[PDB]
This record gives sequence, C-alpha cells and structure tokens, in this order.
Amino acid sequence: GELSAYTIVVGTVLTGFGFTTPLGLALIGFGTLIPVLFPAQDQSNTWSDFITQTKNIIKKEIASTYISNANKILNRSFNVISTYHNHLKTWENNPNPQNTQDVRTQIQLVHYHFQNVIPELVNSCPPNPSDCDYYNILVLSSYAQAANLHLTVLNQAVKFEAYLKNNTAIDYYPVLTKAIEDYTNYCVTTYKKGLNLIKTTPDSNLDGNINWNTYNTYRTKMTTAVLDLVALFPNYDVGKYPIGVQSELTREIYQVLNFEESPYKYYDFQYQEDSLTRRPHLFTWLDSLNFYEKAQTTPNNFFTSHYNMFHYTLDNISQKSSVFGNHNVTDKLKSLGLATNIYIFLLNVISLDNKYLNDYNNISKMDFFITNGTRLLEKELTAGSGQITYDVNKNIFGLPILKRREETLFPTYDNYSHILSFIKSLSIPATYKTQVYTFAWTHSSVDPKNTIYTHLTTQIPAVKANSLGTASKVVQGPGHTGGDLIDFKDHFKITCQHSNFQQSYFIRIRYASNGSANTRAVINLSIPGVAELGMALNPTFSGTDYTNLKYKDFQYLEFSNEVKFAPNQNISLVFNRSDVYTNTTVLIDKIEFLPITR
Repeated sequence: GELSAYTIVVGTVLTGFGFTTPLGLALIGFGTLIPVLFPAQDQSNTWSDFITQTKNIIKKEIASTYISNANKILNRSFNVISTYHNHLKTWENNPNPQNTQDVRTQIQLVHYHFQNVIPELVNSCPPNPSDCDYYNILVLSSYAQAANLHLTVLNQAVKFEAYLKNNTAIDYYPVLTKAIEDYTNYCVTTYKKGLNLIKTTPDSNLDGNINWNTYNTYRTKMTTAVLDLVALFPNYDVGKYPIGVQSELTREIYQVLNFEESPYKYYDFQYQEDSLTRRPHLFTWLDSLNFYEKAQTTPNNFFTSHYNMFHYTLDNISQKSSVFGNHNVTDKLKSLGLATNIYIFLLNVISLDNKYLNDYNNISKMDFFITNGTRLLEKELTAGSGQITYDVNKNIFGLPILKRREETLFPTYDNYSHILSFIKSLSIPATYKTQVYTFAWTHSSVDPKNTIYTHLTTQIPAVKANSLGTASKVVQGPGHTGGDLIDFKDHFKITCQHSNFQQSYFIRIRYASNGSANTRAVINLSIPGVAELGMALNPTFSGTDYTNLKYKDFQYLEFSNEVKFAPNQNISLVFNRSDVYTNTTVLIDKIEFLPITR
C-alpha cells in the first residue's frame, strides 16, 4: 500500500541484529525508529494512519473516538523512549562514571511504560465482544510497533547488565523471553482473527461472496507490518543469539490486477486462492518473464499468455512455470531475462480496460524498474507495437522503500524492500476474455548465495535449499517464522557459499517435532569434504496441527562435532532422516551457523 514505515521499521531491525553491544539496538535502531514512528513527536498521527488504513481494507466500522484514543495512548512512548534514548547516548561517548551510568533506573521506566500502555491499548475496546476483536485487529499494527520497542529495551537491558558483570542489578532475561513468546503468540493470534473475520464476512458488493482480494490485501499489509516484525523477535533472545544474527524473510506476498472488472470474484474463495498464489515451495529466484503477443501487427495487441522461468537457490537448473493465459499457437514470444543480482523492484503495467464487460483486459505493455546493485536499469516488454487504441488501465506494483529516504513511487535501485518473484494468472479462455493477475514479491533481505558469515550467527531458512526428497514437502509457516518450513521425511539439500575467510562453526537447527521420547527422529548431516554430523531430535509439541504451532513449539538443537570452511568454499548441506518413526513429524525451520573463533 502507501505507508513506508512498515517496511522501514522491519528493515532497521534486520540491520540492527548485526552486532552485540552494551547499548543494544537502542542507541542506533532508535535513532531511526523514533523519527519514523514519531515525526511530530507525541502529537503524531502514525497510529491513526495505521488504524485507518487497516479499517479501510476491512471496511467495518467503529466510533473514531476509539482510533484517536489509541493514537493518544501509544504516542506516550515518544517521551518515555526519548528520555531513555538520551541517557543511553549520554552513557556512551560521554564520560563513564556511575551516575549517568545509572541507566538501570531509566530502563525501569521504559519497562513500566510498556507493561501498562499495551494492556491499556487492548483493553480500551468497545463493550460488545466481537466488536472488541475487530478493534484489536484494527490496532494490531500499532500494537506491533509498541511490543517491538518494548522487546528492544529489554534485549538492551539484558546486554547492558551482562556487560557490567565484567571489569538494583535487575535481571530481565526471564522477562525478555516471556515477552518474545507472548508478543509472538498474540500478534499471530490476532492476525488470524482478522484473516478469519474477512473470510467469514459476506461482501455486499460481491452479492454475498467472501472477498478474496480483501483477504489478500489484509495479508500483504499485515505481513509487512506485523508478521515480518514478529519473525525477527527471536533474535532479541540474548540467550540464543549472543553475538548478533543475520536473518532473512522468505515469505511471498501478492498484489493483484483486474480483480474488480473480472468475474472470478464471484467464484469460491479457495478456488481463487489456489489459482492466484503459490503453494508452499522452496525459495525461488525469477530468471525471466515470457509473454506471448499476437501475430497481428495492427494496433491494440496484447499479451495472450505467459510463463515464468526460475531456479532454486544456487541451482544451475532453470525451472519453467505453467503457461497462464490463452496461448495461441501462432503468437510471438517477448522475453525479459535477468542475471544474478539483477532484480525487478518496481514495474508499470498497461492493460486493456474492458469497462466491466466480457472483453479482454490483458497486459499489453510493461515497464520494469530493475536493479543491478550500482544503478537503475529500465527495461520494456511490449505486445507488438506500443500502438494502443482501446482504453487502457495503468497500475504500479512493488513495495515501499526499505530505508529512510534520500537521493514511479518510492523504491530505487539502492533502496527497495521487495523484488518480483513470480506472476500467476487466473483465466478460463473457454468462457471469458478477462484475466486476473497477481505479482509475487519476496523480501529483498534474502540471499542468492546463502552466504555463511564468520563474525556472527548466520540464520539460513530451510526453504533456501535447492533439493527436496520425494517423501518430504514444504508446509505453510505458522505465521511467526517469516516463511514456510520443510516437512523433513527423507532428505533435502541446501547449498551455501562461505565468506572470504576461514572459520570453524557448530551448525544448529531450529525445528518443531511431535512424537515421543521413544520415537525420536534422527537427522544426519553430510557435508562432503568437511564433516559428518548426526543427532536425535526431541518432541516439542503434540497433535498434528502444524499450521498453528506456537512459539514455544519450536526449539533449538546443535550438532556436536564442528566444521571448518575455507574462504569462498562452496558447501553442500545434505540432510537425511534415518529413523523409522514415520509418524513422528519434524518441521525444519532454520539452519544456523555459530562461529567458534572470534
């Protein structure tokens, strides 16, 4: 949508987990968060915008007094964060005595401000039960920013104190943890209450049908606002990540074209979902876009059909997608290729405007805004000759900037949060001339080289693999892992490229698993030319509903033997399951590398 804080706040946190210091992600991360979340101090309209925008997509109503109240309440954090931020800044470069060193008192206030303002926020809802559920999902995005700030000072407090044990001393680690757990589970819960609200509310405009586009919009906006932020919360666990962490978000989000002027909005919800989005898969990179045009030469040509060319991370085989659309046999192929480190971060599309009639509303022209890392490259893809008579529609797709601006909408080659990853299409030629498209977008924090760093913990999602056994499958993530997970049944291999240095590590796994102590799954890791690790996994949850696994359901296990990689060494990570307990489900989330030698 139109609101860059979502993508910027998320961008700062990813960048923030880069190191590990006595002032944590506060002194610096705050230098960005405060200005982004409070541009007009304690009298901003950030929360209103967040709430109004959410309410504009769900299109349900409540007295605006609830919105301004929420905005009035969360705008208190400004002063409580500003003072804390100063004493901290006042604690570093400024002398290091013991008075301005008494930051421990300031931390106490920020922790007190958040124990009260968040429950206040949630409990200041309309009387009516369900009307209260709607108010809280409508405030969820603001809730998130609050909880994150909260988690940041606690993560900082923990670091701050552990630093003072070297050459009231409160211990916030048990609390930091519970906060990571509660906030995660609440956001996800609330996020689904909204998803279920939409999927449950007939749309008068659609004559009663559930509105899929509304469902999809809410998902795209909330993923970039809440889920993306919630997926990084585990990094705040100073226990788990002592020296810093490099993580990424692998989930896809979609923007759609021709929804309103096409009939498909009257079909079943799940039907549209099935044909407009992609089933859980291993992360893919877009090699090229292939659109067929009509053989004609006369004006008003358009793209008849299309297909995508893509590949798994570090895989030298380029897979091809289905040919969406109505591919004639005498049409011309207009292709747009893409090399490694060359992405589409913004595009312009010109499609035919059927005027709500059973007439073609296809894409006839596209302007891609590509990035190669050093400059902006504009490429074009046109059906026949740009010449167009019929009325046309002009739409822009892509996501907001990833960093605070500096030097057609927002993204630049050196400042973009998402890259194009796929283009699906729903069309039944045998009956209609209309076609609805969706543009898939993945987070630009994902690495094409699966690099393993040496100066901090590297987090490599299991879906960044390029080989998946037949017994295994990729299942939908629960909502807080930042993406999907692998249902490890047999084997799967992820390929990594080491940094230009030498290092020893311990590879650690973040997984989920039911089963019992007598039916533990066993995992063997074969790193050709390097090591042979193996270990038994423990039960972590019970039941078979993996879709709604809780935060506590995922745990961490580490292999005993260590590995050493040479500079720029290409690594093969072959995972095998040898146990017989076929009924013991194991969900692989993240593969972690812990540097041993500083």
